[PDB]
Amino acid sequence: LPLDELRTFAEVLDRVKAAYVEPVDDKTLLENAIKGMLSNLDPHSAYVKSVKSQVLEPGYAYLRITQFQVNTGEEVVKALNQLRKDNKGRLKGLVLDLRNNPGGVLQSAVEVADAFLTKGLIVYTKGRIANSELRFSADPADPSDKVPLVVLINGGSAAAAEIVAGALQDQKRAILMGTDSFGKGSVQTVLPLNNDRALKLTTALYYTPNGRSIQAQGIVPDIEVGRAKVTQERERPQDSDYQLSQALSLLKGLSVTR
Amino acid sequence: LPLDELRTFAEVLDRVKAAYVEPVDDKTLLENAIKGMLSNLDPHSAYVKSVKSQVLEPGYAYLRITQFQVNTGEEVVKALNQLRKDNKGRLKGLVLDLRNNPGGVLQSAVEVADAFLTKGLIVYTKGRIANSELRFSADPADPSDKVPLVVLINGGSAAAAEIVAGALQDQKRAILMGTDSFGKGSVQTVLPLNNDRALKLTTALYYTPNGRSIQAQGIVPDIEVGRAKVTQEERPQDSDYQLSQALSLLKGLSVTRG
Amino acid sequence: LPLDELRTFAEVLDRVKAAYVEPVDDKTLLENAIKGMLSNLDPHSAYVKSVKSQVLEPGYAYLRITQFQVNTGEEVVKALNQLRKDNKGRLKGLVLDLRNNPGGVLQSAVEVADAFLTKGLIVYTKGRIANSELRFSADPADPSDKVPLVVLINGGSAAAAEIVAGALQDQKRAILMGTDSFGKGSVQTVLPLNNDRALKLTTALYYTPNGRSIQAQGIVPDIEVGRAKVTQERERPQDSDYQLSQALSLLKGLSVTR
Amino acid sequence: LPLDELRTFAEVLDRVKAAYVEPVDDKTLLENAIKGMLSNLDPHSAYVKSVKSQVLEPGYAYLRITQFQVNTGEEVVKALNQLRKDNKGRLKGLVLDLRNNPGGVLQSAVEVADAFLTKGLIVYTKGRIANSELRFSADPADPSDKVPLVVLINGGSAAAAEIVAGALQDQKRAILMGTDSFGKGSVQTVLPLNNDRALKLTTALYYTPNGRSIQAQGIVPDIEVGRAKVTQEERPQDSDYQLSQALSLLKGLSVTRG
Amino acid sequence: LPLDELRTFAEVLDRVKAAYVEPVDDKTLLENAIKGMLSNLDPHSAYVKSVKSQVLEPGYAYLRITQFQVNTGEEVVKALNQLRKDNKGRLKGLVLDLRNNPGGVLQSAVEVADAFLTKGLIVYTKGRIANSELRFSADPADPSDKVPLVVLINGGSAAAAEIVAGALQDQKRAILMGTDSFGKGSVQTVLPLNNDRALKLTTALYYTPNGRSIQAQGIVPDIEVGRAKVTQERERPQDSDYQLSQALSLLKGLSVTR
Amino acid sequence: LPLDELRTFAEVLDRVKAAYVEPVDDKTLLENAIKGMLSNLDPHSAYVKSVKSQVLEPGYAYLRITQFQVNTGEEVVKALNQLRKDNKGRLKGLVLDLRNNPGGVLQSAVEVADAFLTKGLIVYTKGRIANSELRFSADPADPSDKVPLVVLINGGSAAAAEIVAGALQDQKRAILMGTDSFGKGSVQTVLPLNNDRALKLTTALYYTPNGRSIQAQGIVPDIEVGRAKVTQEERPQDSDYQLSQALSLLKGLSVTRG
Repeated sequence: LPLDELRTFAEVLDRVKAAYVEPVDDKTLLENAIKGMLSNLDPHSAYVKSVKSQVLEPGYAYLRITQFQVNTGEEVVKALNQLRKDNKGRLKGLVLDLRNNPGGVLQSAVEVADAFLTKGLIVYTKGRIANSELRFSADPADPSDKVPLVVLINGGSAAAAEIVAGALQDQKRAILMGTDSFGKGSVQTVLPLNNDRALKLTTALYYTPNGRSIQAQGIVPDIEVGRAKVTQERERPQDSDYQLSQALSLLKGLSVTR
Repeated sequence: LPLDELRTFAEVLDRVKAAYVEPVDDKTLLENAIKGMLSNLDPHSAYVKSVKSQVLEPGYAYLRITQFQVNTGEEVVKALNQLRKDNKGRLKGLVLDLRNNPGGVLQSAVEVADAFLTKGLIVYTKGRIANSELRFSADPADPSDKVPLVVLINGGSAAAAEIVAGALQDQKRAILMGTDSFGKGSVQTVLPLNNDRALKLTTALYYTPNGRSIQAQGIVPDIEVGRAKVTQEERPQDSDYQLSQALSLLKGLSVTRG
Repeated sequence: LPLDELRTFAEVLDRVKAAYVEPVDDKTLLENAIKGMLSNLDPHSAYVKSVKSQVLEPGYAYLRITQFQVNTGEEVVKALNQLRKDNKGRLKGLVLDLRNNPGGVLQSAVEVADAFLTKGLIVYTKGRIANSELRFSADPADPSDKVPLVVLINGGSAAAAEIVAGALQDQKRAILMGTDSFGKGSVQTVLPLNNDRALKLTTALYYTPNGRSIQAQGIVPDIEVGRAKVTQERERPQDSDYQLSQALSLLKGLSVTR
Repeated sequence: LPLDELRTFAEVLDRVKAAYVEPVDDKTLLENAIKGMLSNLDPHSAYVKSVKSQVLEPGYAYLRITQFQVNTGEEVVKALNQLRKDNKGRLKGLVLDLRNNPGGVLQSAVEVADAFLTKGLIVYTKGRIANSELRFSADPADPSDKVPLVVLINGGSAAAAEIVAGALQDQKRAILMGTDSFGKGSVQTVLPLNNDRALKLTTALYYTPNGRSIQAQGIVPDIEVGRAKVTQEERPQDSDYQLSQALSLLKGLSVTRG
Repeated sequence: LPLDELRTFAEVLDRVKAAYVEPVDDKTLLENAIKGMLSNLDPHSAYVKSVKSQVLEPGYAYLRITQFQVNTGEEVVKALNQLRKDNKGRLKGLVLDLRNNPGGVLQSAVEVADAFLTKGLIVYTKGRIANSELRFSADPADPSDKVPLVVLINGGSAAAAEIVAGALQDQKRAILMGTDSFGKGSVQTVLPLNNDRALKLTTALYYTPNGRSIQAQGIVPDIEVGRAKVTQERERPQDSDYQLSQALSLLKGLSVTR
Repeated sequence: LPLDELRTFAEVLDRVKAAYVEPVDDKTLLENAIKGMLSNLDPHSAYVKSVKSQVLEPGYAYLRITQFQVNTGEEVVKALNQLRKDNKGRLKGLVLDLRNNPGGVLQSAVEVADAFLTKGLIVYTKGRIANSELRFSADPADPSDKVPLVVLINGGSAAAAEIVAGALQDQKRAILMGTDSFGKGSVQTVLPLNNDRALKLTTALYYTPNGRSIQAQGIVPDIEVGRAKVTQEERPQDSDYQLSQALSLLKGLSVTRG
């Protein structure tokens, strides 16, 4: 309690209480001060099929995560086995479509990452609270069978999708291609107050295994690919999707080289 | 300063100071509380020839108010007399173009309105500061000579333009045509503080003779006419839809009134 | 009988009778002289549902007179009552469509005018014959119930339509809008001759209640409205007809003002 | 002047003088009777290098008559001999372009026709005035050397052009191609009157050797070919449809005639 | 046998036999020398309804020869009688469509020509072999009944079609129109060798009745007509075919003249 | 010269000399036999800065071979070192642009290939002439520093370009991308004759280290990528499809190889 800065604050409040057109009591002024202090501090502070899979070409398959629900992990692993069965053999390449993914259940994201990782860190949260610092490590099981995969990210890829993509990139397990990410990582917790009300505050932030903050740096793809049209000068979705076709061709070339 | 609720405010502030991700000192929190208390209360709170006239048709004339400057009143009356000289007789109809008018000198606004009014109120402000209340009533002289007029108002007509239009409508002196108005009918005074700083606060707001606040209600035209361009298959009504509509209304009103 | 001018005429006739390629007798030359004297004097001299009504909008109705037949008057009055019944109340505005109206029975036109007029003159014919001068006055009954109406006139509006429009305008009962009128008013009578034949001659002309000749001045609308297209910069026939939409909007504005 | 029918005429004139709306004196009525007697009888009654030639193909040549001037005959014969020199031998076919030819000097027309005729009539006029009859017969010399020719006639070919074309057709000397002709085959003489004025009257009209009047029948081509433009996927037949048709007809006629 | 030139040849052959990359024996070198000697000498040397007829307009008929098969002659004569029966009278004009005709049986071509010819030569082959010189004369029977005909030839008109067209043109029996001909006339005979193989050689060439070689000069139409579109400035196939329409109009004009 | 088959050849030649339409002497037949024996055997038989480099992205560089001149080797090594200096460190990927390369100095080709190879064969020629066999093996120095590279080949890449590309592919040193190559892998020597004339004969042909003939097989790229243009919605990969594909393949290969 500074008291002198509180004097300045109360003086401004009294001037407002005196001059404003419509009369205002002390309580509404205090509440507006609180709401604005939170608004000025942090914008987030206050006071259905998940997975679709398909074998797009012989040897090369496509797995899209529309959203991160609770069942999402089991569904991605189910789809992995299903794609292995559809190709009637081991897969030559996989495309993770994580674009247009707002986020969702963090644990489901970590288990989706666990389908591709056998060791190492996945994501960790850092803040100044005791119960904020949280680490997540990969289990020694990956239903992916080390399949080479390229992950697609758009601007509308945020939160859990961004966590998954950053984990897969920092582990050098996947090729990230597409445009940059929404760059938002935060964990708002609701804190209780002695008054009969509570306040929501960002208490910590997500960090990828390397250590880059998702909130600030975002996730930068290893290959930048904007939407574009190719003109030759000589179901099947890649005939209409430029980014998916590019990912498919990159996987094909990687398989040929290897 | 009621210390009992000050306990609640300081406790909320301390909880925020404790929980936020990146540390923030007391000074920035208090400053943001001030800025938000002003911001949450009021969006306005913080811490060229004026008139051009023309006779559109024999008997029907057009008077445009680009802006409200000091010369505006004198120029409006000069233009009124000049238009009476142009038609070589009394006018059958007049159009006040108050569209695209941000406002200007309030006294010039009351002078423009007073050119059309012989009695009654023009505008009055209401607020809680000592010397804010100012009323404006019409003097018993109108250079308009009781000509029937249509006033055109769009969205980009605010402040003094809205005072003039609202006075003309509530006094049942003119017919308002066009779309709705901006609705900026508030006055902001700069108040000084014991600290070497000041705050802008709305201290009063404008009211039309009826009693309707311009700040909220704005001024709603009697006939809604959106902007459009007419193409026949100088004379501005041949190109301006709203002006053509007002002119035709005045002509029909004159014919019926025989 | 000038005799000397007849000498000149007979001399020219004899020269023609002598020199022309194919021989011509005196009779055909005389007949051609007559036909040309009439042709040179006056071009008019020689020798099916009528009414459709509809309530276009709540309060505002539309009455078109395709042509002036004998039943036309009773049909317009029938339609007046029918439109009053359709609106389930008194009418706010009416549009008389008299454009594309060649004319027809004069008495039917005068009775159509009588549906809107309670007193005063309607039309009068003037000529130099005893039985040519004819006056027509309004009866004290108007099924219109003083409804404000706008009358539409095109270039193809002539004869009885022009009489109706001129009567309604000079009585200051209707608003005439659209383009100018065919400007034709005449009354050709057939006159008998001692020879077994007759000649048709314009014997008199129509005059509106004011006294303007319809044949020369035509009928000038109070508001000139050519065909045009409006472009917004933000059954139901007026959505396709520009003149009808303009008349509707003028009636709406007049109702709002009144 | 048969006074008995003059009674009928004067009585009709007096009835008209009595009945017409605006009064008219006897003089204007008599003058209009004169003007109409002439007008109703006859529409014509009231009160640059000439030739260009070219050899289109080896053996086939083209001769155009822009107008009929005095030099026209000499120039046509000069062009005939010159075209024989151009082909270095007798011609297989010739095209007379008489299209877009208003007419001109009649004697030049008979000279142009006489360049193709060795015997028979060319043109003769019939009328009822003393010295009108003029006949034109061919002399036993033709510089054309009996070359088969097609003559082209359009609507804008009148008077002397039609005389030439009709002579060539009725003498079975040429094949006419194109559309129909104007049909202006009448001569107007100015006749003087005892009054200081005169009248234009058609005094005779032209007749082709067959006996058909040019004024009414015109000249109808043996082959109807409308105007058109051909575009291949100088040589004017490559651009002119009618000329190309005439040229191809001449070529085929030459091949068959072997 | 020059022996010295054979020495030069054998010396070049031995140099080739020694230096070439892949080893080659004497036999393949000799065979390649033979094949190239023939290739360098002459490109041709080495080592289904036929007829469709229709009466296109009253009096004017169309006969197309798709190809020259054995039955072709009887079929053209059958079609001649059929067209005479269809028109219900003698024919005014006929169009032979020989364009897009590769050729075929020579005898069938000569009999097709015999349907239009009553005397004279048709085609004769000239070469330096005893049994090569061959003449073909017309029989005194023509089922055409002397009908005037125009023959159409394109660039893709060769061999027997070209023979027919040349015969009809040189006899001055038909009008050839269209573009030039493939210009190919040859008769390759297979000659036997003492070795168990044979060689095909052009042994003679075709000549039209005039004597022009078909192989070199080709067949030049009397009227050149490329594909084009006509634009008026005022089943039935000729409405779509320019060349056929031109041939039809030429036949019509020829009939009118005759 | 085996006279027994010479009998067959001379007999065939005499039969041709006898049967052909136009007479031909023995000399022209023998000359054509020579020209065809060479022509039927072999189509080739009868009787500017070289390198430009650029670093496309941090770590990834581009080296283009316009042509194979003498300076080419020195310039390629200079550019390699310069690109290492440009990236300020070892390169992650390199692109050899061998497209649109006709060939050039063979020794420069072996020098360009030797800049990437440390051991093994580069190219060897096989033929039947005494001094044709020339082999080229790599020296144990490679200025490339084992950088992974993709080589681009199109159809217009022949001769030395194909030698370089084939060496790089068969040594499993580079990944070939693009379309197939020209396939011109043959050497022509001019051989002199006892007559004052000479013959061009292919004396040997090129072979890649695997043993595949370049003349027939050409060089088939490991990844087929046709030419195309990309348009985003200097940096040449932003405009070149094949180069962009190679760059993205190199980037993905680098990420996987971590």
